[PDB]
Amino acid sequence: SVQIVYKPVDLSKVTSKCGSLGNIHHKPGGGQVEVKSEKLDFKDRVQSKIGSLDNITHVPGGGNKKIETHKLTFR
Amino acid sequence: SVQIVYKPVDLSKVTSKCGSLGNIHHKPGGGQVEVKSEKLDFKDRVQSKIGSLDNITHVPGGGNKKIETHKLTFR
Amino acid sequence: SVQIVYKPVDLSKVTSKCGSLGNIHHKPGGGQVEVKSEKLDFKDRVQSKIGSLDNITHVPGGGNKKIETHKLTFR
Amino acid sequence: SVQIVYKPVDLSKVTSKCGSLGNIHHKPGGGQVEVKSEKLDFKDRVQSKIGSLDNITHVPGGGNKKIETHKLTFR
Amino acid sequence: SVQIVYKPVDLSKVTSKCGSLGNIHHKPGGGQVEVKSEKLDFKDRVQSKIGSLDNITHVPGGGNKKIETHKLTFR
Amino acid sequence: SVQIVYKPVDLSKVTSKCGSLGNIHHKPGGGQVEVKSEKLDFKDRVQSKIGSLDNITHVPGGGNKKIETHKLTFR
Ligand SMILES: Nc1c(F)ccc2cnc(-n3ccc4ccncc43)cc12
Ligand SMILES: Nc1c(F)ccc2cnc(-n3ccc4ccncc43)cc12
Ligand SMILES: Nc1c(F)ccc2cnc(-n3ccc4ccncc43)cc12
Ligand SMILES: Nc1c(F)ccc2cnc(-n3ccc4ccncc43)cc12
Ligand SMILES: Nc1c(F)ccc2cnc(-n3ccc4ccncc43)cc12
Ligand SMILES: Nc1c(F)ccc2cnc(-n3ccc4ccncc43)cc12
Repeated sequence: SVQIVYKPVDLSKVTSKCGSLGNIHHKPGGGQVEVKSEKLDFKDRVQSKIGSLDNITHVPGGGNKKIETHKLTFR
Repeated sequence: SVQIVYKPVDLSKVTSKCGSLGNIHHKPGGGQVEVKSEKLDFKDRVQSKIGSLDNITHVPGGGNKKIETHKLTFR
Repeated sequence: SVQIVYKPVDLSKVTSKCGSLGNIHHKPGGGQVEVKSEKLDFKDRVQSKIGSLDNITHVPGGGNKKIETHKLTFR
Repeated sequence: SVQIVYKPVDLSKVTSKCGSLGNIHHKPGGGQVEVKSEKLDFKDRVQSKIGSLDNITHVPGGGNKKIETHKLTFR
Repeated sequence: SVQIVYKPVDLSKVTSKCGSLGNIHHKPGGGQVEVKSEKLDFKDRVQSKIGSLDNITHVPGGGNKKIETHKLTFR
Repeated sequence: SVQIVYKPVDLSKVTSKCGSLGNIHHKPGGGQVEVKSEKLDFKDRVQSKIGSLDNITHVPGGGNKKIETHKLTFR
């Protein structure tokens, strides 16, 4: 006989407080990018960037993350 | 005989407070990008960027994330 | 005999408060992009960008995310 | 009695030969300029440029110059 | 009694030959410029540039110069 | 008695020959400039540049110069 009981209990807090958030300046001075390739072959589950001059300002008021995997395998 | 009981309990909080959010300046000075290729072959589940000059200002008032995966496999 | 009971309980909060959100300036100074290719072959589930000069201002008042996957497989 | 005999002689050549002139690429990636002032006071014979993002391609087939000043002053 | 005789003789050559002129690439990656002032006072014979991001391609087939002054002063 | 005889003689050559001129690449990677001032006072015969991010490609097929001052003063 097999009995499997899977009862995780989660009471977690992920939390932040900020009084104020601001006066943020992102002022990048350009630039130059060159890429040479011949053949690209991309297959299962690829994340790729080639030849980029990207500027990102990311200012979340919270920006909190919780990541949670439950896996049960029986054979 | 097999009994499998799967009862995860989740009371999670992902939370934030901000009193004010602002005064954000994103002012990029241009730039230059060149890419050369001959052949691109992309198959299953490819995320790709080639030859980009992208500017992003992302300012969510919260921007909080919960990611929660439940997998039960019986063979 | 097999009994499988799958009863996840979820009371999750994903939440945010912002008193004010604003005074955001996105002012990009142009730029230049060149891409050369000969052949593009894209098959299942491809997300692709080629030769881009994109400006994005994304300011959600919340922008909170919950992603929740339940998979039960019986073979 | 005073005699002034001002007789300059000039058989100068300013000259060029070019067999072919070309394949010229001027390809600038943008940029960003900011100038702050409160007061400008410009008087006689002022040449001024303030806050400029200027692109010039100048390709004369000759572009040769002769500058020649003659000045006789008597008091 | 005074005699002034002023007879410069000029047979000068300023000269060039080029068989071909070309394949010139001017390709600048942007940039960022900021200038702060309060008061500018410019008087006689001022040549001025303030806050500039200038790109120049100058390709004269000759571009030869002769500059020449002939001053006679009698008091 | 005064006799002043001014007879300069000039037979000179300034000269160049080039078989071919080319394959020139000027490719600058941007950059950043900040200047702070309060008062500028400019008077007779001033040549000035303040806060610049300038790119110059200068390719004369000749580019030869002759500068020539003749001056005579009498009292
Ligand atoms: N999620 C993505 C794709 F689907 C494809 C290409 C990517 C390239 N880059 C990032 N990336 C994230 C954070 C970071 C920081 C610095 N550089 C790069 C970064 C994420 C990608
Ligand atoms: N979600 C996406 C696609 F479907 C295809 C291409 C992508 C390229 N890039 C990102 N990416 C995310 C964050 C980050 C940060 C820096 N660079 C790159 C980034 C995401 C992509
Ligand atoms: N969802 C998409 C498509 F269906 C196809 C192409 C894409 C390229 N890019 C992004 N992307 C997202 C975030 C980010 C950040 C930076 N660069 C790139 C990004 C998303 C894409
Ligand atoms: N002739 C002019 C005016 F009447 C007033 C302003 C000027 C500003 N600049 C130039 N100038 C010439 C060549 C060069 C090269 C680089 N930067 C600047 C230049 C000339 C002007
Ligand atoms: N002729 C002019 C004006 F009437 C007023 C401003 C000027 C600023 N600059 C130049 N200039 C010439 C050659 C060079 C090279 C580099 N930087 C600057 C230059 C010339 C000017
Ligand atoms: N002719 C000019 C003006 F009337 C006013 C400003 C100037 C600033 N700069 C130059 N200049 C020439 C050659 C060089 C090389 C490097 N830097 C600077 C240069 C020339 C000017």
